[PDB]
Amino acid sequence: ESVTANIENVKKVAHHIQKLTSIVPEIGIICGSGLGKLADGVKDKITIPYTKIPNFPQTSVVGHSGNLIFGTLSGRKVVVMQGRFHMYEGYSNDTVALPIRVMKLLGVKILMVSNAAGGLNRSLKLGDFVILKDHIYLPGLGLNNILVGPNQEAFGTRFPALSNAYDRDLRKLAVQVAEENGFGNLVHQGVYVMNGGPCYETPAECTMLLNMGCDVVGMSTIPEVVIARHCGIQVFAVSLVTNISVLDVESDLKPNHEEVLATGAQRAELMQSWFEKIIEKLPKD
Amino acid sequence: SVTANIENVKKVAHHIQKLTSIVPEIGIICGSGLGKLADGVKDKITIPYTKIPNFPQTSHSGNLIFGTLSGRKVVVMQGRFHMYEGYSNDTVALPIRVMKLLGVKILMVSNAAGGLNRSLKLGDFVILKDHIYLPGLGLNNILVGPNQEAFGTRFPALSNAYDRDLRKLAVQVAEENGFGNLVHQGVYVMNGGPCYETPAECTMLLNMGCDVVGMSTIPEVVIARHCGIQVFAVSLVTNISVLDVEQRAELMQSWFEKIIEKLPKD
Amino acid sequence: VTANIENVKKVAHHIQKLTSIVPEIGIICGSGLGKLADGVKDKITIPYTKIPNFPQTSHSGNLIFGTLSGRKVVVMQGRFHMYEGYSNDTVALPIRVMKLLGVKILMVSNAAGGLNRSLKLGDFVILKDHIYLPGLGLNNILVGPNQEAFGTRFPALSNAYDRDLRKLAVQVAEENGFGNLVHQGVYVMNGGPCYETPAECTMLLNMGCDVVGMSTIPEVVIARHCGIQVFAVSLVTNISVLDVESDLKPNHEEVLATGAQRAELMQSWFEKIIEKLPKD
Ligand SMILES: Nc1[nH]c(=O)[nH]c(=O)c1Br
Ligand SMILES: Nc1[nH]c(=O)[nH]c(=O)c1Br
Ligand SMILES: Nc1[nH]c(=O)[nH]c(=O)c1Br
Repeated sequence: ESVTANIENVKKVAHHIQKLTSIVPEIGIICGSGLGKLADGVKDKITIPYTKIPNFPQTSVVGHSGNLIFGTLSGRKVVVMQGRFHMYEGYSNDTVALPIRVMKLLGVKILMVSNAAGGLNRSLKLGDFVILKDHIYLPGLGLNNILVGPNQEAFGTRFPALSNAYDRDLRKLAVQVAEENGFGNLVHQGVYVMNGGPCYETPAECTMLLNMGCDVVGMSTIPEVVIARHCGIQVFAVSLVTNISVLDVESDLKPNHEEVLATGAQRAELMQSWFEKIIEKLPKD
Repeated sequence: SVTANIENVKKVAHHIQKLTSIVPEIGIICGSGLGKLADGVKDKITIPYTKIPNFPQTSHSGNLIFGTLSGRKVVVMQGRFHMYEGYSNDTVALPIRVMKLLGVKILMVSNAAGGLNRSLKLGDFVILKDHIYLPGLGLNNILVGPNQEAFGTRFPALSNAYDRDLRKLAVQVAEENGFGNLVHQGVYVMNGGPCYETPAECTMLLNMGCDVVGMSTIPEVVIARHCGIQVFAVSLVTNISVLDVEQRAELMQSWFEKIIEKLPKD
Repeated sequence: VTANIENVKKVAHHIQKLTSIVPEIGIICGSGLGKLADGVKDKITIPYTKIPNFPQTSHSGNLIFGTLSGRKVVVMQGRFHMYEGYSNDTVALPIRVMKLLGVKILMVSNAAGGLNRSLKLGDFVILKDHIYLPGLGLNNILVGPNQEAFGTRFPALSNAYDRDLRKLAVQVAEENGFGNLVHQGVYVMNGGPCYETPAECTMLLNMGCDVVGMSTIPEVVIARHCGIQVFAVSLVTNISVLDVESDLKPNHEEVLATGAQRAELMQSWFEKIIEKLPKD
């Protein structure tokens, strides 16, 4: 489980970070599919490798450590997480939760996140943006909920509600910004379902998930969202449709990570612009 | 914690049998309204979990309460062990297996649940007639691990898990006492928890054929059926699930008491 | 013991010192395949107990090497089901060893409940797809660091049940007079060890599932991950009870009996399939 995401450990990490930077983030951004360039474009940044933060969880992309990036974006103070902790990697609940709880103590009020997802809904097109308006946490309904274990009262309640988990005001703003900027047609809202992974979904699985009312399927994000809502951080989440789910076994169509990465790199520029323009218009401030 | 094997369970049961002469035939786990019941058991002996070696401990320390209720010898279990708290399979199972060794023939369980079925109202009683054990189908079944053969078989059937005869009687008792309009029978689905269910989740669960949702009870029911204890269980509907993002306690304890009065006795 | 390239090579090498047979087909005995090892000619039998670091399972399991239908095979007698408490690495290691040993095709049988209302006791349901409930729910056998010598981080499962093998299996059945017994269907894994409730069966049927069992999928995922072609068949050992009022119920002794009844046929079917596999 590594180090417990309790108030004492989370404070020690926040304080270490606060010695490394004077940027107090209002907005946290977890870089997923399509956000690689956003991460790169933060103004007046300070980059802190995970390896330099005692008790911060460790992750790499082929040996290269993840980073926390502080600075501004559209004139608002941000922390960007470049490097995520996916459960199919075997990370514990505490490992995944600790960074989100650190954001809470640093001052984050709003969390923005992207991911790659397979398009289940038959109206979706490759490269579409699907704003999350709800989710189905399959691991969580099992006994693999990120909050399973003693509750950390300092951060939230034993039985958190997930009613308005995907803040309806942030969703309205995101849609407006897309419409205003000419790409409203690329933007949908939908139900995201988590497959613990790391296998792509079989056609029978995709058919089942579609019939359950799911619009997109992915392997990430929900656990971070749950920790965020648990501690009162407002959440905005987007899936980039990186492949269209195959519903028939007798198809030679096949999911592959290469094409998922490619759709991500191709949409990165537009996704960056969307996020920067949302941020410019975020409520208050 | 300690493996819920026959030796560890025998140890605990044998200890309790030195503290009470009461051989319980009915076991009761009050989840929803109340406690109380326990309200009312006579000639009672109260045993803190903390005074029972190798017994699981709460995280108000729980109690086993022995005595007579509606003329029958009972053990009431006050203080539950839920999987969302992080308890192990063995921890959750041990208390139920201890009941088996003490003489328990019938387990009666109450809980609070969210109403999925759109015909349900706040305060309705939903007798479980079946369940969907999501964690169990997903490789988190309380029986995963070596089978404890002294207690039951490797692949238990869950046919008549919620004894149909006990359900008929419970319905008869409710109807005789004028609250039969509050009683439904339904399928309970376990959400591992501890998050409440999203509207998308609730919609899927309803469409899976589920009537109520909760985070408990099924693990205990599985262990009870595995060792041949008959089960009766009821959900109190304590909220109505939202499907789109866009003193009842006292009636229940009274119902349980009146059922026990009419239970068969060997 | 991690199912990584180092540990798996060590096991494979030990095995290679005990047999010169380089298997091209690996077979996992489940329901109906009890007799299969007996047909194996020029066989050597290697108890799991005699293989350092190979996982161990109860009257010790065996690896049987030899010739079946003119082809080199390794038969696995004794499996590792997740409801017994086995680890991901424990289940995956034997499959990865098969791969290092030269296996190109895995054939597997299992017992399953018949969800599809047209199924009959003793029918054969060739798997053409699956629903891995434990895998959707974060208990996927591949969870953890990906072992790159074996395969990719995100394996696809689109033709997991090799269609061509499926076509041959059906052809063999039809030409041998038991085509009426054979179906193709979707298998759903229940992590187990409980039989499914009536409400659970109804839900699974409505999910598009034809049969339900507690095995096989984890091994299939590992095989596919390392590029082994898979053929898998469920024997319908009991008809799922969907009606909570019903008197019918699954009985494990009847399940065993049904599987054993079909053993001779299942054997013949597998042998005749292997006989017709394209060789070069
Ligand atoms: N990027 C994708 N594509 C897919 O088909 N299923 C998934 O879980 C992810 Br992540
Ligand atoms: N009491 C409730 N209400 C609900 O909507 N969901 C639950 O899991 C429980 Br417990
Ligand atoms: N043999 C069976 N029968 C059934 O109804 N469910 C199962 O999971 C297995 Br294995």
